[PDB]
Amino acid sequence: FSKHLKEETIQIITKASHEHEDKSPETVLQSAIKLEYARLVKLAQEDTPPETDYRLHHVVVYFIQNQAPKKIIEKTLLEQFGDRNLSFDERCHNIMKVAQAKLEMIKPEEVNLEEYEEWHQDYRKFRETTMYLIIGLENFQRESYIDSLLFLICAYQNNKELLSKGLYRGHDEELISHYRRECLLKLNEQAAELFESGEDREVNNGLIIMNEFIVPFLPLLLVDEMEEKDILAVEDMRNRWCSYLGQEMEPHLQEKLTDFLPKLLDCSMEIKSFHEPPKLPSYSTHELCERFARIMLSLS
Ligand code: NA
Repeated sequence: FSKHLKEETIQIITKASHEHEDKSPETVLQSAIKLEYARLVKLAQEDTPPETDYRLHHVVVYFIQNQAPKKIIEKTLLEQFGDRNLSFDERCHNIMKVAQAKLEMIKPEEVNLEEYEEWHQDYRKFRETTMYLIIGLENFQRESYIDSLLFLICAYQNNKELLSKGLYRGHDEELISHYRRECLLKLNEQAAELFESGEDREVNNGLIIMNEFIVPFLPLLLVDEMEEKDILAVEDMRNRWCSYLGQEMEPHLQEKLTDFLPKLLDCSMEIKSFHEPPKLPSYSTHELCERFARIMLSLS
C-alpha cells in the first residue's frame, strides 16, 4: 500500500517471471512469494545500527523475528500480492487475481482467522508503541517535558505488554525506562523552579505540574521493587519537596505545598491515574521509519 512496497512487489514479480519458462500467473506467484520471503528473511537476519529497525519496514520481518507460523506469513504475503493497487499494471494484474483466488481457498484448519488477526494486531501495537516512543523522545529533545511524559508512559506500558508475548516483540527496555524516568525528574525540577519563583503565575504552573502530572503518575515508578533507579528517583523527588519545610515558609505557599505533599509521600491508595493516553497522528511507514531514525540519531 506504498510506492516503495508496490514497486518492490512489481519488481519481485518481474524477477520471478524470469525463473521458469512457464509464465502462468500461478507459477509466477509461487516464485514471487518465495523470492519476497527470502528478501524479507535477509532483512530479518541483518545486524542493524540503532537508527534502523527493519521490523518497522514490513510486517513479515516482525513475523520472522517473532517466529510466527509459516502459514500466517504465507497468507500475509498472498494479501500483498492480492492487493487492489496491483490491479492496473499489466505485469501484476493476473497474479493479483490468482492471489485473491488462493486467499479464498485457505481453510480454517490451515490458518485460524483469530490467530491471523492476533498477529497483525501485535504488529499494529508495535507500530503504535514505536510512534509513542518517537513523539515522547521528540518532545524530550525539545525540552517539552509534559508532552514527552504522557507519550513515554504509553510507550513504556505498551512495550512491557508486547515483550510479555516474546523477546522480539518490542523495543529496548533500558532506553524507554531511562527517558521515562529522566522526563519525570526534569518535569519535577521544572515544577520546583516555578514553585520558588515568587511570581504567582509561575508558582501556579509549578503546582499544576505537581497536582496534574507528578502526583498522579508517581505510582508508576513504584510498581516493581526490582526497578531500583525508578525507586531512587521517587525518593529524590520526595526529598526535593520536603526540603522546603526545613525552614520557615510563607504561609500561602506552605498551604499549597501541603495540599499535595501527603499524596506525593504516599501514593499507595491511587496507583491508577485513569488518565487517557494521548492520541496518535496518522502516519505512513516511510514517516515512521524516518522519524525513528531521526530521533535515534538525535539522542540526548
Ligand atoms: Na537496529
